[PDB]
Amino acid sequence: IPVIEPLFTKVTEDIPGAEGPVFDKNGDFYIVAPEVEVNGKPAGEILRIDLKTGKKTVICKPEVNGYGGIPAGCQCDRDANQLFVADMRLGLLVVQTDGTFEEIAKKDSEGRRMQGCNDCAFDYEGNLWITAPAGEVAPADYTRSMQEKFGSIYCFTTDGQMIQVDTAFQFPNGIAVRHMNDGRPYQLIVAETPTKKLWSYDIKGPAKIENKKVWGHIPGTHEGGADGMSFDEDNNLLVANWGSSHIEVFGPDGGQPKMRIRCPFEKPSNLHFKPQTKTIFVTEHENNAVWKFEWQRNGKKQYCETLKFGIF
Ligand SMILES: [Ca+2]
Repeated sequence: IPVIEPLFTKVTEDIPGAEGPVFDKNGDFYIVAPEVEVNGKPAGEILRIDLKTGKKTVICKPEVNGYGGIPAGCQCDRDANQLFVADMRLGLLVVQTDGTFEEIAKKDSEGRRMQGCNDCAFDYEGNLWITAPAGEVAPADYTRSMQEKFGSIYCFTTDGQMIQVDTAFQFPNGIAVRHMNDGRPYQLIVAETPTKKLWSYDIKGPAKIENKKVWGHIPGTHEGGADGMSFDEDNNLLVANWGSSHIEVFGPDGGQPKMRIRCPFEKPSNLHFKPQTKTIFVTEHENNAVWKFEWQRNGKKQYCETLKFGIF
């Protein structure tokens, strides 16, 4: 597999478990720090980063009834400039730019306790596909599916239903939606970290997935595996392979990577493009830091960049 070695430029530093890089509708940049702890208990944070200086501001340090969050993944909404945050203790949060937030679900659409979440992806229809590798949300004792198969997948729909759509993953992690050229969502990709697999499903409709398949194979036998993922504008899927020192690049058909990107650190965790550029922001857990590098082409547009009242 061909490997490329682009220049990585430092963006910011000292962010425990740096994760969830995201741009909002105004171009501001945010990161989550899931692994910040106070007195050994979760006290994770959502940060805004000034791209010009690298300075960090904590906008939200979410807690519900004294249970601190482990915010781990983020996407920006389209119709309002607000962040949807996957939290390993609190489930799914919606966080405003002013730092206020709401916890969306204690239970799912069937009344089962919600599980703690790690990453999420909006499709262009506005449905939010979410990985849930933790066990039950606070106040339940914290557990996660690194060793046993109890991780789940949800779809939080436009009509506000939190629907469990699959179960029994060993640490479902990154997630992404593939769209037809006309914008129709049609494939969901889910990383399963320790098994070194990417799984696919056909998206038949909102919260309707079928044809579960082992879509992609992640190199290496290190502890870790696929963490976050992002599509480029040609539907290549770039996947942080935590523990391998590389980001893998899969072509549209999956299988084995067609290219790797060597990083100057062992533990890439997540990645996100700056809108309308080739610049990918990458979080990593060797140094607990954020970097950027130039890819070969622009990113796939996220839902927040599309227009509700568009014509074309
Ligand atoms: Ca993750």
